[PDB]
Amino acid sequence: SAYVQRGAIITSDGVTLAESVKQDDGTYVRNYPHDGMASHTVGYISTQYGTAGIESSMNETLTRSALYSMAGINTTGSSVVLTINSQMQAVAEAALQGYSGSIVVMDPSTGAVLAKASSPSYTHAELGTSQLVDRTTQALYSPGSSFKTVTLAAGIDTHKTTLDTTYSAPGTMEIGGGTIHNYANEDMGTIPLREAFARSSNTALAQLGVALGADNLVSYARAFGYGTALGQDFSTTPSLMPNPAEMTTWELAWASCGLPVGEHASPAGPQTTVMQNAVIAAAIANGGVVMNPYIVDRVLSPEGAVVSTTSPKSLGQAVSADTAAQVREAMLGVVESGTGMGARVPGVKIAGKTGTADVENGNFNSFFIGFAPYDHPTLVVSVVIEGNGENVLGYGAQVGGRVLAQCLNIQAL
Repeated sequence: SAYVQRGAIITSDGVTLAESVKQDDGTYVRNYPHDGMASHTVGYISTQYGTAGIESSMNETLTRSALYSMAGINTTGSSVVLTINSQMQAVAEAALQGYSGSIVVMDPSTGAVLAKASSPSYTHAELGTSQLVDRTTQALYSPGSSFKTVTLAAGIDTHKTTLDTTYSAPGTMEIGGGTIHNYANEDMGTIPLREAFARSSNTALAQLGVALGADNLVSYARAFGYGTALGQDFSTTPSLMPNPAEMTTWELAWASCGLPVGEHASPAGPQTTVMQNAVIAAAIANGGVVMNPYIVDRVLSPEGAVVSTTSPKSLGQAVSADTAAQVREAMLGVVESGTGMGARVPGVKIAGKTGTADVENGNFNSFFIGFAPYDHPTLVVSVVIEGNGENVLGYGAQVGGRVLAQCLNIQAL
């Protein structure tokens, strides 16, 4: 079983990330060129460290029986070609230098994952002696205000509000017996929803969440993927919402701003992955149709023939096409005139939603989900930049825009 060659793992643009090399001993050593590129996605099988990535999820595939001397002769492993593009991957990894967190770039029409990066990373060379967490798919975060994309989508789709409906947006407001507050306790007066969303007012969006109710908020979150182990061919931990029946009015108000404050048997929520955030942006960019993301394009036989091809698959329609257009327009506002201006790229219309989530000890995380170009989107990005001690306000947006622009150009060629 070690005299049988393992198939390769290869990017869509033909860059080999994992090979098996025959010894004169007879056995095969696993080799990792460009060691350190997409480590978490490529993965490993380690007694000490466990199993991860494609090496495990596609183990079966990458794989006279009484004669060990003949094991090499018949079997050889079929290879795996990923949807990952090595140049978009490099872009994402460079944008994370110096930060913990993660980036996903995806095609919104199919769910294909074009880049997937987590930091800190590791090399396979180091395994042979935090970094091991895959922060794209296997870490949960409070999404903070990036989850307002779901609140807004739900509000519009149930026909409880429109972008031009006005809301009071005071610095502080009592809801369900607790206080909600805007950033800096900024009183914004009465403003249209599109502006409350662009400026990320908690007090406005909280009122929308309360107007929706717990059943609707959870229901729409689930229709975007919450509760589902996203990925046709990779493992993602599901994003979580509470049991609506257990939620309070104050809890609902904060949940609808992306802050899990609940105390009950079921999980507090929302708690999201970065991958789930990309799936939401994708669904909005793709007329409301949610795609199940996937990272394997196809399988090749040892001789080079296509054994199989992944088909894109939908997880359903989370909001109508009309609703998605309204959400996309609101997202454009975020970047043109609101909290997302740091994601602007001269020459291209970029849309999205930011967030900032305070996690303990003065740590905060900066989020961005977005897509480009605005009119016929072909890319989506999801980012988290972890602050831990450092203030990283707006960093998700700056990283998001930067990644989208460079990836658009690679797309161009």
